[PDB]
Amino acid sequence: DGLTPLQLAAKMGKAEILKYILSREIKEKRLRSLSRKFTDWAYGPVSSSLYDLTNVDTTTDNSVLEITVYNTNIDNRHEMLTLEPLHTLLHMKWKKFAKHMFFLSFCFYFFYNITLTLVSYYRPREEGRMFVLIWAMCISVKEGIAIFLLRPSDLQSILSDAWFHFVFFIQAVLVILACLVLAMALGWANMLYY
Amino acid sequence: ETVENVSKESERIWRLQRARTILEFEKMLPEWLRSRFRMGELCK
Amino acid sequence: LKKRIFAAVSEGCVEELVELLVELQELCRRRHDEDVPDFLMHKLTASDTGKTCLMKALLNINPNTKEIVRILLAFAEENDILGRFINAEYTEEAYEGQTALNIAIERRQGDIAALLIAAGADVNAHAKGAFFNPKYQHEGFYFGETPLALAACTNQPEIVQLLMEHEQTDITSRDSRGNNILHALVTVAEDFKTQNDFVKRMYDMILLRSGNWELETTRNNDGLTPLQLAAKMGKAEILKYILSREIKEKRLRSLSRKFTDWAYGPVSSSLYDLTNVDTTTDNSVLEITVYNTNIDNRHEMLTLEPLHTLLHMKWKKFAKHMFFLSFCFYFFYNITLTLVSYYRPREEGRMFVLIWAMCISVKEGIAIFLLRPSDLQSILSDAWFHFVFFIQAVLVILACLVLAMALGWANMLYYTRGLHDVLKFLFVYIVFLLGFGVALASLIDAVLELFKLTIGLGDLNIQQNSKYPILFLFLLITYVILTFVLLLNMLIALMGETVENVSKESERIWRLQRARTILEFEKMLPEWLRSRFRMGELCK
Repeated sequence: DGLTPLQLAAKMGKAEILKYILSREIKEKRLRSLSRKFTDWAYGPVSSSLYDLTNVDTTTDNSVLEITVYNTNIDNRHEMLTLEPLHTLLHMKWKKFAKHMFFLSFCFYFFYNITLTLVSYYRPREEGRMFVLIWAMCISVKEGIAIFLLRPSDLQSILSDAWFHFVFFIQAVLVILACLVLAMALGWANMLYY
Repeated sequence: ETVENVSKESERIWRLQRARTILEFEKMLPEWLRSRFRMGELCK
Repeated sequence: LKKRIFAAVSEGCVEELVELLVELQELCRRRHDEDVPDFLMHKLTASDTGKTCLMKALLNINPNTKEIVRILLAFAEENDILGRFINAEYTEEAYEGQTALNIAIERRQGDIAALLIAAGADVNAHAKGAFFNPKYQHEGFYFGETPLALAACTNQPEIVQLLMEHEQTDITSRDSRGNNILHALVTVAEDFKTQNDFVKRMYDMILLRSGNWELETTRNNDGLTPLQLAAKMGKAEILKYILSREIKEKRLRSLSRKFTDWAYGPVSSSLYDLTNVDTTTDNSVLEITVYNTNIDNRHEMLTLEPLHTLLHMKWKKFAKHMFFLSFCFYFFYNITLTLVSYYRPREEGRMFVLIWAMCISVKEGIAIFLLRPSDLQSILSDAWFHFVFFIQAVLVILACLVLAMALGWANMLYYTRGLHDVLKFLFVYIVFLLGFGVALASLIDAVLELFKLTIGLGDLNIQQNSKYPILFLFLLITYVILTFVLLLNMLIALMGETVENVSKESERIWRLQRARTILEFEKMLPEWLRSRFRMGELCK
């Protein structure tokens, strides 16, 4: 299952070698064509480290992109698996990607998601809602099959869990299927987003 | 022992939990979208 | 030859450099259809970048490169090209004119810098580029060329002293965006994290060689005076030395602020002459500390920065002069009028009170333009009166229930001048109450009155409106679940770390918050009102 050393060591959450595998500042000559850290940018008080990395990072074969996200093991990784901050590991992508996509995922859209759920709940027959369920079913479709990654069964300790999985998986089926289950799905998802 | 858990419940766990969920956003785009070519970033 | 020299210089090879010299000698011997001081066939770069001669040894610092750089200059010395090579400057938006100055600045190469000016002191020239005329701080700093300042900017007075010892130094030239060498160290102020006295010695050493006050002669950009420029960014370390400057001995000390010649004795009367400027015309310390607007980890953690004349002088008298009567001699009517105005129903000194209220709305309404603020910034220093009174004047002149909210919000603020942790907490309950309420309370005007977690009304099952039998019975179990986390929510926050914040919430913050607001009183009077001529006050 991807016997590359970058992922194979990260598959089991091997912390000690993970720190050396990424932050590899090889020096001197006749070598250092390998490794990831290689600083030749004049240094100075203004440091511009050239963590060349190379290998593969967040493309095609899984190396560090989702291996840390979906280690699924105990994975007492770097910094007690606190996203393993090692140069390019967390200080690179999260310094920019957090404010690029994830920032608008829960903020630019959930304001309608929360309002629609309240509006949908506050819709009695007295005896953008359609667009909201478009992404909701997509997440149900996406994470519904994303469980097949590795061999997980349910919530595992407090390392990393996907609470959206259970609430939205029953959400889409029950709404299309009285129909009091729309409320429990609404609240359980509502707390998770916050 | 309520004081010990609360002071050590979010801590580093929130940083990994949020980053991993955000890291899944890279799986919803094709190879055309390319950012941060290489070499990492700069420091102090 | 040039490629051979570049390869030898880039790799630090010494013998290969001599081989390139022989090739260069042959080309010069042959008829080149030019003179000796020709273009040299672009020996360093063909109008591409810099890194000329010994500049390669700078970025390739090696034990062999020290002798090679000297040898290259030595060969260039007896070649009638030393001046041209020393004066070589780049022509790129990134590198332009740095020459051996910035090369010897980013790397602590004292001997290379020393021998650079010896062959030619062309490093004294300016520097412009991406890191020589930089921008938002991600590629360089504000050295403004000035190799004497660059060594000082590199926390190297020893190299800085040697350069300043030479003549022709542009110590009187601000250069670049415009700030002199004394103004330069403010850009390299830093904190005590990595330098406790490294930046202090440079400012003292330069002033020591600064015979006159010309060192503190700058008013470029936004008041480039060193008293305000250093205080603009809240540079604590230099702020303590800038004010409490007890210069002694002779042939000096005409500058500085502290100068005690009042017989001393057990009854101290310190003559903190200050001079310069203090609370008049140009902003020096009057409102700079009050409106730093930055993080400004200033003196005493920016606790109004008590440094002799800084706080012990004005606040010892001005607090009881004007601010004492501002909130006491008038607010007794302000509070009474607001209650009276609120207690004025149509049943279907008030005019004078709004005179100052609109004035504050007019005053602080435009006072926001000072620096570049947007809203409340952390807990350093805020103007709560701004929002409450700005809407107060407009809404009252514009039903009219907004007069009450303005009354209460201002009323609390005045007593405050005589909660961030809870602010996060109250949002959590409010967010959760909306979610939990929408889950079942709205599922089965508002009905959020059930949030009386402390006491109040009980449960009485769930019967408020449309109590027909529905699946809300199962939601009551979830209601217990919601109740369970609400109990844990307050328990975790209230009992978690409440003791630490309260013991360190007012502390020094009240001293700076009150003094800054009082310090604004000096801006409401003309130059006729003059107090505390100079010299500070006396001591024990």
